[PDB]
Amino acid sequence: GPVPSRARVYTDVNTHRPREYWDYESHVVEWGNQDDYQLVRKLGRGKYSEVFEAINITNNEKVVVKILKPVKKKKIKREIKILENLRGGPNIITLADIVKDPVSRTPALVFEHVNNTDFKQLYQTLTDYDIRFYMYEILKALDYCHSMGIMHRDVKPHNVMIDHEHRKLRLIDWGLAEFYHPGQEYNVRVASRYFKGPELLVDYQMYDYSLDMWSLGCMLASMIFRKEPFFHGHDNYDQLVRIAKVLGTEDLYDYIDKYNIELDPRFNDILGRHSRKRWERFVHSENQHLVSPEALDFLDKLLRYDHQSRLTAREAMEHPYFYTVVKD
Ligand SMILES: Cc1cc(O)c2c(c1)C(=O)c1cc(O)cc(O)c1C2=O
Repeated sequence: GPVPSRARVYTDVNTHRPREYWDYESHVVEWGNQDDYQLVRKLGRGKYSEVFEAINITNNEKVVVKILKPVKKKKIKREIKILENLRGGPNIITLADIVKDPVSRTPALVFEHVNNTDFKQLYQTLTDYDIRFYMYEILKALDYCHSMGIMHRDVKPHNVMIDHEHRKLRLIDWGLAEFYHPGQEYNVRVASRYFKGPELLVDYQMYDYSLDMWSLGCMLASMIFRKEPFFHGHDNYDQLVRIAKVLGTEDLYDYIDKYNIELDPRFNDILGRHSRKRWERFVHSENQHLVSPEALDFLDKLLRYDHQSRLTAREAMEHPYFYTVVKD
């Protein structure tokens, strides 16, 4: 059966912690007062929640209220415990309160207000500098959560809220996030298609923080090449094909061979044989101002099949691509 894997960083951060930290099932929700929040405008609805702009009438402050759909008790407390564990971390959305919505009969999570513009709204028109700036901002969030024993598992532009006026970013929607426990098998049905890492797509369950670094790489590629999304699969199978047309099939074989796993036989008729491409082939007159050798080397080091060989968040922050970004 499959060869086991472990994160190369923050491997044992949870094993050491008190039960209370990661055992979200035992978490006791502290409830605030639902009457403090008045919904103003519905902003979105997803599989797991409806999202509102609201106002907190105890301070007159705008907030964002997320009213959870019924799903699995356990998922609610997981997201809650994660948010409280991460609260105050860099670029992590701040859970301000948790109230019981009297209509839905479910928890409503109250977040700090963020401008109603996701990253996908502007990330195809940022300058080279701004891409590097915002990527470093994302990396701060991801190294923070990974250092706290947590993988986001749904990194994508919709989950990065950007207030470009204020050059401020928050990583949101922690409802798929999970505690990393060495040796634990996880559900591969996480992340959105275009951002799923190869480990998800080959059903390798013993994955870790590095899943998020694949997702980040897909964001990077789509920004610097101005191609949204960068790996544009029609489904989860073609999604792997799309990656193999860039990263080549021999390295895909080397990856699954290293972990002693087998592709779905469904790939026999669709995968073909593909050489690894040089990143230069995605450069053209319209995106060349966004591409530099550093950008390409950084991207190359994120988009690796072998989740063990991807830059970690902290390594990525060390990369020369960020030398041009002014650090606070
Ligand atoms: C259209 C839209 C606008 C938003 O401001 C948010 C969201 C969606 C959203 O899904 C969201 C999820 C979350 O877990 C925290 C948030 O602050 C949010 C949001 O803030």
